[PDB]
Amino acid sequence: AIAQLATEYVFSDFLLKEPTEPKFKGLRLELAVDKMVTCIAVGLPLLLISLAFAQEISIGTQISCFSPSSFSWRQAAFVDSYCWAAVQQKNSLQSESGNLPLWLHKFFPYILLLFAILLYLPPLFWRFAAAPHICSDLKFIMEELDKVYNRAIKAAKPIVEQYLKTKKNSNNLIIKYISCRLLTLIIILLACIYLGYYFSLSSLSDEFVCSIKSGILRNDSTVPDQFQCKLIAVGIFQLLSVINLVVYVLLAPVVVYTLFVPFRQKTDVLKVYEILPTFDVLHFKSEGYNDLSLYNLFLEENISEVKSYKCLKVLENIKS
Amino acid sequence: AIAQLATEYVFSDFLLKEPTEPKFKGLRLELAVDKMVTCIAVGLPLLLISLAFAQEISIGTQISCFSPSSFSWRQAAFVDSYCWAAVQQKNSLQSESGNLPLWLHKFFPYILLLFAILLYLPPLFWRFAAAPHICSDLKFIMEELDKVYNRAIKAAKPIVEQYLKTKKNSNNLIIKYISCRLLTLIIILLACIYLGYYFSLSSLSDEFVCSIKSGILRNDSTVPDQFQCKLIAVGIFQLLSVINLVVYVLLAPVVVYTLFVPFRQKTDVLKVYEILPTFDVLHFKSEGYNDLSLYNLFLEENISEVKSYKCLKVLENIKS
Amino acid sequence: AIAQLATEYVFSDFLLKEPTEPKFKGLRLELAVDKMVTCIAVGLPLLLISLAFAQEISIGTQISCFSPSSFSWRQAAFVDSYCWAAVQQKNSLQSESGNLPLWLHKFFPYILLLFAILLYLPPLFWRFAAAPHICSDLKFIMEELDKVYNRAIKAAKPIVEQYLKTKKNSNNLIIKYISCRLLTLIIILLACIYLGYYFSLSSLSDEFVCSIKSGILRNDSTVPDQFQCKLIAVGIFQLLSVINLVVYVLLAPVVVYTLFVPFRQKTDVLKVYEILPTFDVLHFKSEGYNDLSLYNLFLEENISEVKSYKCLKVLENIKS
Amino acid sequence: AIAQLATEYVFSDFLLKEPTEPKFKGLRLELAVDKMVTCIAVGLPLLLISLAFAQEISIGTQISCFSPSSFSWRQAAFVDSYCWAAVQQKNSLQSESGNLPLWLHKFFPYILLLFAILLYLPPLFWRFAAAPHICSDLKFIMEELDKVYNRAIKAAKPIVEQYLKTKKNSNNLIIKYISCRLLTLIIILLACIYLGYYFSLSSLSDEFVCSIKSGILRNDSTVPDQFQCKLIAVGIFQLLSVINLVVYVLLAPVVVYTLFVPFRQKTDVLKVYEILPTFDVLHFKSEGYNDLSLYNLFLEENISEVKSYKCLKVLENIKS
Repeated sequence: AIAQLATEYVFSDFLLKEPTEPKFKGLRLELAVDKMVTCIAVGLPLLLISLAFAQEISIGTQISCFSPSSFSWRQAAFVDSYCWAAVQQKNSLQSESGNLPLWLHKFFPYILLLFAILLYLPPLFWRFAAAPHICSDLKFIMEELDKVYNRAIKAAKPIVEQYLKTKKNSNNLIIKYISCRLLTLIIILLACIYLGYYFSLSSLSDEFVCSIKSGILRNDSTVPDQFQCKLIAVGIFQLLSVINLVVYVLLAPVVVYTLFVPFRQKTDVLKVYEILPTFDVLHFKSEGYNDLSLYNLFLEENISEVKSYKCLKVLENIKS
Repeated sequence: AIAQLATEYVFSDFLLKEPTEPKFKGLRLELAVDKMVTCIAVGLPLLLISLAFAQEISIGTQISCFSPSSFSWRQAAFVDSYCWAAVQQKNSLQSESGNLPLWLHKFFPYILLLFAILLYLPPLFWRFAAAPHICSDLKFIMEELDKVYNRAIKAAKPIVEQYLKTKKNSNNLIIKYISCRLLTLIIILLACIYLGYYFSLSSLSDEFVCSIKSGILRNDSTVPDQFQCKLIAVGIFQLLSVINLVVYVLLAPVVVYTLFVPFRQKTDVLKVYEILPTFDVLHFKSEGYNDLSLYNLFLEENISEVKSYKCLKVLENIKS
Repeated sequence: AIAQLATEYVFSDFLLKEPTEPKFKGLRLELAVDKMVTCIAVGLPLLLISLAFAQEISIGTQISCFSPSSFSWRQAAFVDSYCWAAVQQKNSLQSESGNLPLWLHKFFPYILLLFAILLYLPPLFWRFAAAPHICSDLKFIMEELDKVYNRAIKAAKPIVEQYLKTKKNSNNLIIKYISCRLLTLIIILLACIYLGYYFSLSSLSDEFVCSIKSGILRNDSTVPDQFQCKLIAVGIFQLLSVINLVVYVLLAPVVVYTLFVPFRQKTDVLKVYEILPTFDVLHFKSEGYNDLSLYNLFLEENISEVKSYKCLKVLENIKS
Repeated sequence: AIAQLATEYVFSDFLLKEPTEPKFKGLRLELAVDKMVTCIAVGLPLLLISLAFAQEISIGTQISCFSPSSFSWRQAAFVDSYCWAAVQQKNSLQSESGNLPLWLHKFFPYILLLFAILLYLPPLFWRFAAAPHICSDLKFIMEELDKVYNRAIKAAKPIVEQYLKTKKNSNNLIIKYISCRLLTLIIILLACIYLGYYFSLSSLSDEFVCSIKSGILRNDSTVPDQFQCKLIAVGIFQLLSVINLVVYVLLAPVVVYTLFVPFRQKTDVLKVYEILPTFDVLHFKSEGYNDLSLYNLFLEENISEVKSYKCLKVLENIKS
């Protein structure tokens, strides 16, 4: 049913579930904005595929041909199913809108799944090529900050700074993040163009002329030379196409904004720890397209997990 | 079946289940009134979608056309399924109530799901944009109160007050909560208007004239020029529409009352802790549209979880 | 199948399962008599909905119309399904028992689910508006009694009394319990009246006259002007209606007895603890409609859970 | 399938599973003979309901009417399904065996489920009205015996007796057990009588005369005045009825023997503990219809669970 399909792809952690794996220590290796874009760009095409051909919205089969009244049921069943297979054969289907529009109508669910998988590949590549490096690095910095905070409490009663300085002049990981977003934006635009073209097709194009004339039936003057067939699940296609087109148009600026890594990050995420006597070093140097920008974005995204940071955040917020 | 569908969306934690996630410490980041509104505004449209087209209430298919007796089964099957697809084509369906009412009848389950997802978006946005900030902040205040209470017991045998004062002059989080409720109210009103319009449609409008006359059949004087078709699952639509309309009308004041954040909160939630010698500070300053109002509402909502508060509540309640 | 549906709603904890939630400490916040009433008032309507339209008891579809022998299968399928949709259209169905009885027959499963959900709302409201307050309060009194008993053992080798005195003059929670039972009784009576009216309908009323005469078919003298249709799953409806009517009649006095909160409670539930030297205070003052009556009923319901009470119960029972 | 249905209700803990609930401490609150009677009296009617209408044993639908050859498929489908609904209408079905036998044949699965639920009610009442009292009491006596045994070992290197004496003169719980068995026996006898009457019905009674003559068809001389219909799934009914009848006849003496509570119990279950110097008191006084008899039966049923009893049992068994 439509409602329970909606519960499967929406209202539940379809792919936004936390990585319940005993190697990440409960961390998240994809940002909230990236997770939202991936879930929407994947969940929607799969949801529309399910909704287009679900029950309670579609009657009968996909295609139906008007066979003559003298045909039996099996002869008409042959005609209907022949013309469904007689879409990829040029010497047939004398349609008034060309051969391409009928190709898209037959394989529209396949095309929706095609770029749904393509959109999911960069997130999958990021989780298997760069995410473990982020998890390994973040698992050390967070522990190091806890040790510094504990030592500061002992004192009251800069290895990370050197590490971050080294990572500034090594753009090995930021380029991978930029590329993954860039391919995701490109595939979204390609899907945006295709849906716009599909929605622009004339509605009076699903129907086409058909003829069972090949071999034996060719020299048998007992069947009509032209059959009227119609691809029925097409009006639903042109309704979900524009819905997916609108969402992708709205989602494209989000990916474009995500591309500007240095703009998103702020250069005071670790400024909270500069008041500790043990630290006593500057944690901010500059900005730009470098791995440090990616680390700051990742750190800021899940910095509240450690208990030490929140206590420092409260202490430095009392400035009234 | 209807009963087990009811068990799926009602009588169980469809979306009101606690966030069993190892990052919230068992806290709840959405209030009881907000959770109830979200569950009803989402569960009901999905329940009505399932009930409208479930078995044991619907016979046959969605549409049926009265083909002439001279037509075969496959010809009549073509006619019935053609006219189902011949609803989005203007040069057909000479209905007596216009083109729009047949559009709504065909895609009524789609429209119900459309604003069901739209109503769920603000709760989803709140849980991924502002809920972690609430969880991070509440996890520190509750621990701080426990430490103060433990220190008070040691003494017998104001960092939070400064923190709350700072949060009064920063309306960064309350505006997000107000906006999320405002969009939820707007979508409810939009759904309220649409259901009222749909229920106001004349019942003698699902049936429409149909004609298979396009291309080959156009110059073939063998089929009747007018077919009588009927959208059958329409009377059920106009029954669940008014049911959803009534609930949304009843649910609208709840969202309106939820909008008035300062009115809902009380300015003595932390007054219980003012008797401790270590605290010895005022926890109440004033009211208004500020983050402090949201924090007080969130704190009061789940203040009984900590064991320290209940003991203080019992101690201060003995005033007879 | 009927048997496995019975196992789903009966013979298992459909909604009487314990609240396996890490916030109640294994306590029960609804009494045995209230749980039994809620389970019966909810399980039975859902069971009857499943049994009425399950397989092995129903043949074919819900409605069948006697089409003339000259009609094809699809024409007869149109007639049967048209008249099923032609029940909510006044200018048709010239029945001999009126328009209302056919409305109830078509939507009888919907009506059964309607008050099944309505009956479940007060228990749901009680579990989300007053149950956490009971759990928070009972979790403190039971711990306090254990501490008093432990102190008494130390002595051998009245904060609660003051708390209960304060709760006597605050009828904030008992009114909510009285209201929830009152609405449950009202909905039961409303369901009792409806089932009695439905069972009183003449059995010779499911069948009705039908006519496919609207638009094109109106000026086409080829189809009969009157069709004989019958709502078939009606005799089963009038059998389960009286079964649900009998149970609700038997269940109504149970809710009425549950309303009398002061009568149910006994004023010696905490009298067992009065022998301890540390307690040495009276735990019983009077009765009436107050929160103390509700607390005593809740305490007595699950007082054997604590190990201290049972030992005191055995000690004070040796009076032969 | 039949085999997997058998695995569902037989060969598995359908309702004999242990109460996996964190409030019983692994104890069993229903005796082996009572559990066996409840499982058989419930599992068998549900098994027969599944087997009667399962696939691979039934062909087609429940009822079939011999329509004239001039009728179309839909007309014959109307006739077959009308007469299935035309069983609860007196002015029809001129059967040669009366109106009652056709009522039972149509609703035989409903009647099997009716007393299947009725038989399960006393066990359900016992588990929610008297079982927690037994669990609370048995959880204290067993712990007390362990403490006495531990103290006896310390001595080598009568609170329960007083408690049992008090429970002799309080028949508050035994009457509930006697009543539950008595209603179970009565319902078994009522089911025994009904099955005997149903099996005694003549096999030449499922078939009956039918007539679609009401309203429009009444003054239409085109259809035959008498249709021959047959309730087909009736011979299977009279086979499972006698099978259930035989089992209930065999099961009735077991319930009758279970009624004699004092006869079943033995007055030396706690005699094993009389050799301990700390105990040094008599644990046996007399017999009769009292709560002590029920406690002894419950204690003897699960006395081997405690490790102390088995060691005493071995020690006192060395008398050769």
